[PDB]
Amino acid sequence: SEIGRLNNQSLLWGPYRPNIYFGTRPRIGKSLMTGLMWGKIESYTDFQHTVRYTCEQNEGMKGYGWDEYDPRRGGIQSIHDIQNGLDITTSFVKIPGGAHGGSWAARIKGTLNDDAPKDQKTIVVFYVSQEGENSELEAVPSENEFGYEGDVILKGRSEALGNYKLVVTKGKGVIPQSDHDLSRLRGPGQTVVQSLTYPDEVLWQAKPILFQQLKAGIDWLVENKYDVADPPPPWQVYLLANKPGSGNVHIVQKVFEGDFEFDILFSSESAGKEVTSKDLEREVKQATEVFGERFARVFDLKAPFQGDNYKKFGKSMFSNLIGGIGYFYGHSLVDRSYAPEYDEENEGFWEDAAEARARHQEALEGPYELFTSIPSRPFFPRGFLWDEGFHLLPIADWDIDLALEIIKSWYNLMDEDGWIAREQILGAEARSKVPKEFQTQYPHYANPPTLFLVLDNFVERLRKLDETLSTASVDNPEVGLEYLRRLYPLLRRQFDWFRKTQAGDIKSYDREAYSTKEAYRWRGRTVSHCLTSGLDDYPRPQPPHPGELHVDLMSWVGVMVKSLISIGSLLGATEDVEFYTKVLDAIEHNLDDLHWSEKEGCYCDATIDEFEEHKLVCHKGYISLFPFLTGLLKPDSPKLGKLLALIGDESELWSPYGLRSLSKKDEFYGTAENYWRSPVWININYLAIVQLYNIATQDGPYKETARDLYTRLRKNIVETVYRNWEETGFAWEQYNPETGKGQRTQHFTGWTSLVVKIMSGHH
Ligand SMILES: OC[C@@H]1[C@@H](O)[C@H](O)[C@@H](O)CN1CCCCCCNc1cc(-c2cccnn2)cc(C2CC2)c1
Repeated sequence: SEIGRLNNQSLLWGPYRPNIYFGTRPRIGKSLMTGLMWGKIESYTDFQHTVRYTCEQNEGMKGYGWDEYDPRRGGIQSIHDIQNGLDITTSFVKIPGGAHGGSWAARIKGTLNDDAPKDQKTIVVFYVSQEGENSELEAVPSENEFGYEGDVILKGRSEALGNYKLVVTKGKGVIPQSDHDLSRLRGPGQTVVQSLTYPDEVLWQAKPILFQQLKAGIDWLVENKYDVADPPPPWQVYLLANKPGSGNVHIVQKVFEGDFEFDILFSSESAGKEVTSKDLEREVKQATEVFGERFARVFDLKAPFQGDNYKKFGKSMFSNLIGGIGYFYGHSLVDRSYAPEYDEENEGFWEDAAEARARHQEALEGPYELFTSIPSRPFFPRGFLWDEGFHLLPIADWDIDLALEIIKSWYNLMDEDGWIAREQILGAEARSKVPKEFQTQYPHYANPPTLFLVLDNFVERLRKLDETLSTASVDNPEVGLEYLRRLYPLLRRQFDWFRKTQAGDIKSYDREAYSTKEAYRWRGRTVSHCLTSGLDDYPRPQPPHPGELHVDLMSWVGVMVKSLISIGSLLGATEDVEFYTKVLDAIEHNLDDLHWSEKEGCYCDATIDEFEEHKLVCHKGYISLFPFLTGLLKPDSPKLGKLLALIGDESELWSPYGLRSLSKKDEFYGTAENYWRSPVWININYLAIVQLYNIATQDGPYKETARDLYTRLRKNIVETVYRNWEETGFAWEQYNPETGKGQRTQHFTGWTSLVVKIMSGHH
């Protein structure tokens, strides 16, 4: 409880809006939020096209991301904007104190690059909103006639934050001056503030709100006879009339000519004295020092990646992953019809389920909150369930208490049945980035339970103030156990939910196997896809069939039982632990009985024939390796040995750039959208690397084969992601096994960041 409050207080504030370039919000649904906008202005019509706010990635943006980051302390982001001729730095720092989650400060620095006109005009906006019924926020008016010569102070209060002040400092840089007539009514040019109110639920719509203000300014020009015969300069046409006051929205606008910088200082009143700029500079310097010392300990890169080039790389991949952390809040779109069509018990079920979907019974429910890292700032900045399992593996190394918060956050979404939606789209802001057709979540749709892998890591660590807090759940064995005590029932709920909702059919067919009980089938497959497995278009039995069994799914259930054995034990859930043991033992047998192909030398999914018999359907690739990847096979297993041969075999899976998702010998290799049908994916390569190492560091017949494969695969995977990063500045979603090129999505940090841990080794 004491550790709990110290964690809460520690993690409350951050730049938890990874969907925008730079903004802040605390981990409270309805509260104070800030966000940055900037754009060059060269004409009367360009600013609407140049202005930056929500993250994107196109030819106008060289790249962006976190150089250093730690959600407890803060960090530094670099933004390389080609369109706007600007290299921007955003430094953010947290200053503990008081009773309301502390203070914070940020510095916004813009440096024109060599290509930009030295006299560029850049509009900068700091947009501040506050949601809540009994809360207040007011801009203190300036002394000067038409705007502010120096600092802008907002005073506010709420129940969550108590009293606070938020200051936007004068900053440094040339502020352009207009000789136009308009300057008699609008000033020659200066910082301005508009203070406004809108219904709370739209405050997130910062760009439209700003533009509506800009447009009203222009309408006033037109009305008041400022015209094309003699027009004010663009930057002055686009500078709002100063109108500070009280409201739930405050727009702070500046125009700078040339290079600029300014500070934002949030001062919690319950803390000591207020935050100054000199405080900002010191806390930033200190944060870097600490970041440096922790990285070197937690991620000590081993040969042959000990060099500085690899260090910078690891720092980038890590900082982007942990820097993705957001806080999301709002309603989600869910079909709670539980239409019987979703049971998928008939042949041709996909058409039935489509019919049900076409009823559109989904409705908004919640609100929910989620504190999570994310795969992709520009393209999908939101929680994905099996992704988060991988994200937290390096995060847990860094700060186990952080990882546990995020696990806890995820589990608090689970409904009464044991279901967590695979994709968390929370609130109208998150929804804006997502077509309607893809918002709806389905209570029968699972996703791999990869969060158990993180739990497994914590368990091993448990058995063997920002520095202290990071590791309080391991350094106090009782803290750890209580966490496990409270989560355990939800883990069990999820286990049972898998076995209720994703059950395969043994008893109803000509099917023999050691267990009558253990068989699984992912719900939600279409003719070409199986989105729930995580391996979108990996080839599965055709056509899809209520008789299908999926070897990956059963392996995940294996992962789950094993975790439950260890957690069950620690809590002395004797009766539970006996039941799990029997489940484990049956999965071990049934994987062989239902999924092993002796003819093919690997595991395979299964269906039933035109003639009602169990047929194996083998497509050599990631799926085929699943019992090995999930840690389920004995190190002396002949089956394992056969998979090692498949893994190392260049004509099948082994490319110079890592393991191919699908074999070059498979008929579906490089077909269709070719998503999981040949490319190299880091998440699955990471599981391979870890399992190879496990076998390499243990007595057995495959020790030396495993050592060789581990050595090379680690090399191949790290070097592929490193070369791509070096060339392009990006982590990529997947890598081309023929060319080694990164392809699909950039800014995928994202499980590609697992490469930090691969380099650091010592599993
Ligand atoms: O990592 C999560 C999952 C994993 O769980 C799965 O295992 C894995 O199979 C797929 N990934 C990703 C699945 C995300 C589906 C939604 C993406 N929609 C989207 C794509 C792009 C885009 C632009 C350019 C190039 N390509 N794409 C742009 C937008 C826009 C805001 C405008 C949205």
